[PDB]
Amino acid sequence: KAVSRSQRAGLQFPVGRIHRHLKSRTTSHGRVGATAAVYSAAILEYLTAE
DNA sequence: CAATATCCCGAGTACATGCACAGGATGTATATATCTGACACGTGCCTGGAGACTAGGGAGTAATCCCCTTGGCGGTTAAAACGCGGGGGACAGCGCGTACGTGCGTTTAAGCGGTGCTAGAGCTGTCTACGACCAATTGAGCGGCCTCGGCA
Repeated sequence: KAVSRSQRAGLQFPVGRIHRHLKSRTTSHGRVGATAAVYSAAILEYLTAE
């Protein structure tokens, strides 16, 4: 049974659709997995203010 | 006080939305990977501190009238409201582009070795530009000479 990384952060937003998005805006180099979990929850958190 | 207007409440009104569904593409999951760069280690520099002194500036004041500020000004239209015109609004279809799929083959990235371009070197080695001073010019205001208009 697969989990989802959204549940391990505790977030409603898609932590793995981000990551794949960031990996397309990246010079020629990679992106840490712990970036998607404070990339998200600093896009959610504008929702629930907007 | 009268009148035009905004506010408010209930009937009646399409479809919008939230949902359930099939299913597909991608997020996950595991194993592997090197290498980014974390971390650790000194190197050596400037950021900072700390003093003595002049001279530039800053702060202060004084005098004052410029400029702002105000009132009162006189003059003409945006607004008000109406009449009044045409124009923005709601349906029928064509086919052309856009998309999308196919197979189109151009070029880049990579790893190769060779080598010359550039960017840190100098006291380079000066000498443009940087003060320093002099000289010219114009303009403005103040005396001074000289015709004429209003008054004895």
